[PDB]
Amino acid sequence: KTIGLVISTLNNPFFVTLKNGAEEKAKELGYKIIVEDSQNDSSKELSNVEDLIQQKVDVLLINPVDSDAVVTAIKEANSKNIPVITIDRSANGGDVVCHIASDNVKGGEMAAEFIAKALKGKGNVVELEGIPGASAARDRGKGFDEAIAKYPDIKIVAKQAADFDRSKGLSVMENILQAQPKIDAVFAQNDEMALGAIKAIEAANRQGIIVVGFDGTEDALKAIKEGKMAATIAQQPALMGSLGVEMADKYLKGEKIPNFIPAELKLITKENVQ
Ligand SMILES: O[C@@H]1[C@H](O)[C@H](O)CO[C@H]1O
Repeated sequence: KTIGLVISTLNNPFFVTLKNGAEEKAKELGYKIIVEDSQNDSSKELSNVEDLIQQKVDVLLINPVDSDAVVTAIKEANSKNIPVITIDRSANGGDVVCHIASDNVKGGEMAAEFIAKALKGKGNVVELEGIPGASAARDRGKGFDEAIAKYPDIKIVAKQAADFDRSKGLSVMENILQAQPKIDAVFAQNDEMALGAIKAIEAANRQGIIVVGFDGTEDALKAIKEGKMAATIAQQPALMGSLGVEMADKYLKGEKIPNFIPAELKLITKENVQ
């Protein structure tokens, strides 16, 4: 028996960890696993899924590139009676037997609360959004807005997408720095964007700025120890991958499973890094 793992991109350390979590548990339970990289492209994702259907995989674990666009691939999986579990990001359609992810609205709230307290409830905040087609991104923005709105002297002065990517985080932060001489904090919706923003800030010789990421990647934790990043909202990618395989196993054994499993989040600062 064989599991198909379709991941949005392997250019993000977060997803490399998720991949490794799935692989470790698959060995443990005696499953083969085929991991395929969608390269943030819904077309590559569909071709990846079709390859896996043709290899006769017994279950499909998918981390969608886009909430709507993924439904075609899921509905092809459905037609061939291959069970689908979504991981980290939700699908807006098709039959999905389980979804495993963080409470990303709560994660955005956590980031906002930290920033608002750290800034004594006053200042200019920049938000670097992730891929808009990812539930994770949308949810973090919603939670962040909901929490920061309670602090009227905090103004979100720029809100721009940087596609969960380090390079785009740099370039976007460059532009924002040029357009905004007063920035007191930055929330990036993932660590890769946060690291890119840091590079832009250090390049511009800005001081000065409390940078908060999302994920708890090794590079982020190192940035925090070095004092380049103030905090991150740590996720459990390896556990998400592990649970995905676990629930696949149970489902394949004829057992009913919950249809949603939340993965816990933890705020990480210098005080508790590591
Ligand atoms: O949860 C994940 C991670 O934050 C990753 O860095 C980007 O994609 C999101 O869905």
